[PDB]
Amino acid sequence: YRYTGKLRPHYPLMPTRPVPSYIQRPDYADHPLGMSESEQALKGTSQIKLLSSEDIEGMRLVCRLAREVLDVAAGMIKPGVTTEEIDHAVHLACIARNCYPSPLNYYNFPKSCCTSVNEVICHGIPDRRPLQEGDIVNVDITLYRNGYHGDLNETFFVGEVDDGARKLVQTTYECLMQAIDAVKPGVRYRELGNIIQKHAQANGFSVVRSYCGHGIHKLLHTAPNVPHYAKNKAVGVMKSGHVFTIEPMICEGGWQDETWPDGWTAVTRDGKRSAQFEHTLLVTDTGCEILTRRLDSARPHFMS
Ligand code: MET
Ligand SMILES: [Co+2]
Ligand SMILES: [Co+2]
Ligand SMILES: [Co+2]
Ligand SMILES: [Co+2]
Ligand code: NA
Repeated sequence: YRYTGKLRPHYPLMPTRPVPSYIQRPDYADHPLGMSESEQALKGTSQIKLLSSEDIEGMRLVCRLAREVLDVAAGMIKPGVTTEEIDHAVHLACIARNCYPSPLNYYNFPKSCCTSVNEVICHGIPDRRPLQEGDIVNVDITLYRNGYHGDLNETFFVGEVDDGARKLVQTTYECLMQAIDAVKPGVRYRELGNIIQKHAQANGFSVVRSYCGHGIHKLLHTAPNVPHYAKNKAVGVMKSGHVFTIEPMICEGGWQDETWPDGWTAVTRDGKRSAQFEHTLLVTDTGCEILTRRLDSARPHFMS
C-alpha cells in the first residue's frame, strides 16, 4: 500500500475490550460482520423521523453523556499518550455511564471511538502510536443508551502546533458553527454544504466529499444524509423534531480521500492535514438545540 503521508498504523492492537452484558447493546454489536439490521431496513428511504418527547429525552441524555466522555478524552491529549490509551479510558467512561460505545463492532470497527491524526480525515483506529508534538488529533465519540445514539467530535492540539494547524482547526470549527447558525424549520439540508464550502474556500481549504453528516437516533446513521460541500443534491427540508449531525472535515490541500488497508482509516490522498468538528442537533421552532454542547465552558477545548 502506498501511504499518503508520514502516518502509519502501529500494531498489534490490544485485544478487543469487552462490554459487560448489563449494558444494553445495539443490534450490530453481535452481528458477525457488524451490520445493523434496523439500518439496512430503512436503507433507501429519504424520510426523516420526528422525535417524540420521549425520543428527545433519550437523545438529550445520550448526547450529554457523550459530551462527558469526549471531555475525558480531551484531558489526555498530551505528547506520549497513545490513541489506544485514549480509547481505553473512553471505553471505561462509557461503561461507567451505562452506555455501549457505539463504534465498537459497527461494521467490525474494532475499537470504542475514532482517533484521527493529521492527515487522517476520519475513522482512525486507536493504536500504539504515541502522540507527537505538533500533531492535531480528532476524537470522535458515539454512545448508545436506552435505544439512542449521541455523536460528537472535536480536534485537539498536541502540545504546541504550527500556524497552519491553528488556522485549519479554527476554520473547521467556524464552518460547523456557521452551518448550525442556519439550522431552523424551512431550510433545505443541501444548503449547509454551501455555507461550509464558502467559508472553507475563503480560507484556502477544501471540503471532503466522501463523508457526510447524518441523521441519528435509534439508528447510528440514517436520513438525512447531509453533505458538507457546495451544490450538493441532498434531499429534505428541516423541521422541528428532526435530529441529525453536522461533521465537516476540511483539508489543508485537496479534498480527495482514500481508505487504508484496514478498511476504515480515511486519509487525504495528498498527505496534507484535515480537521473535523461534530455536533448532534435537534431542530426546534426557533432554530436548533445543540445536544452535544458543553455545559461548563463557553468554547471547544482547543480554544483554551
Ligand atoms: C466507526 S464509527 C464512526 C461514527 C462517527 N461517530 C460518525 O459521526 O459517523
Ligand atoms: Co463516520
Ligand atoms: Co512510530
Ligand atoms: Co456523526
Ligand atoms: Co461522529
Ligand atoms: Na486529521
